[PDB]
Amino acid sequence: FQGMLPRDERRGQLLVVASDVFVDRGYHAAGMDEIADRAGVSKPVLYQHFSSKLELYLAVLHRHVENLVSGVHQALSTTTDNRQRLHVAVQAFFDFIEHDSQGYRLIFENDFVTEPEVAAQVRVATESCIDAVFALISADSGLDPHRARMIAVGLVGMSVDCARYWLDADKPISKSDAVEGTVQFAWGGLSHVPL
Amino acid sequence: FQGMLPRDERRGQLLVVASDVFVDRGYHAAGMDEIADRAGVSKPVLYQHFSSKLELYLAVLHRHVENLVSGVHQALSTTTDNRQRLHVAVQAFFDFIEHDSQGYRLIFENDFVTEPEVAAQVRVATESCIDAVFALISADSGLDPHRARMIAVGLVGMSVDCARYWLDADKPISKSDAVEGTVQFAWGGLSHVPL
Ligand SMILES: [Cl-]
Ligand SMILES: [Cl-]
Ligand SMILES: [Cl-]
Ligand SMILES: [Cl-]
Repeated sequence: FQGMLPRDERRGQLLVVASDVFVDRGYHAAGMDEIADRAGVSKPVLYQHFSSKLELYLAVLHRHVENLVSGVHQALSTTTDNRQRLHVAVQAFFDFIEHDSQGYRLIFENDFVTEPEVAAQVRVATESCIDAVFALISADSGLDPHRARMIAVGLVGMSVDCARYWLDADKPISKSDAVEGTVQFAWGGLSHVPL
Repeated sequence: FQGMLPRDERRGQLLVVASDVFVDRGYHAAGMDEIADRAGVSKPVLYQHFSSKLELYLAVLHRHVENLVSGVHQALSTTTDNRQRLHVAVQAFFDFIEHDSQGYRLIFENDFVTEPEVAAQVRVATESCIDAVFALISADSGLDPHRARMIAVGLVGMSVDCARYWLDADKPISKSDAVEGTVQFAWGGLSHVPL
């Protein structure tokens, strides 16, 4: 099947450059001329790969979303020892936001409100993570769907909030401490906070 | 002291009417003429109490914020048995969002972005709840300030997220079940979800 054929190496390089420009300028100020300039490709070659600035922006957003979502899903498939996969998944999330700073900004601090499809892509990806957690909670607990879904939302939201606090506070503790603190709270709740 | 003198009964009635109009119309479409009309007061009497539509909007927002924030603080002073005050506080929050629907919309679904002071009033009130939780976690645990603050953000955020999910899903379970589910997850974490 053609979906297994080698990835377009030039496409990947163009997305990295486009991500730099979109994050630096914002969507409206960013231009295909600057992206072509910085990619070292002619503007017609850039247009052969991406017929519009919007298609390129959505491709950049998707590359960052897929990086995070695949990392979270892969974490959840490592083990069915829930305490352990909770750490692998929270770790994957902190690893993403620390490593892929442009991705963090594009997903969690998106200001391109003029295009509803951008906010929708963020919601559908967020819902993919909540759905993955909901599927595990439903399967591994006696909670009925309504209760499992509320806890899945609480768990994902609590995780996002701890991480955003840590990153927005300029990393006041190590990433390993921030991940472990978030995991211990998610697993044991207030009842297991050190006394 | 003059701060203990009786409340202005007409002021309170005007705020209830103003809240109806602001929620129904949005800030920009709302007018002092409609508020005066519905309050059964003359427009000069309305202006004797509130010199501008913005002052009236901020007074409406504050009345709703104070309702929630005082309810949360009072819940936290009822008992130092943390498992119990966690329920009293989460209950106070669900009671507010269910009873004070206009307050829920004005605080959690605010669309008046043209006035930065509106978003700031919501943030400073949110921070008052996080600060109250942080003060308890710091005092009742061995967590240092950075770790206590991250957990306080996670706890408040998780609570807001469970409640917003419940309300946005048209209350698929009873408020008592939604409160208890949120409290049990906050207290015991994933480790104590029914098996
Ligand atoms: Cl490709
Ligand atoms: Cl960046
Ligand atoms: Cl008064
Ligand atoms: Cl309402």
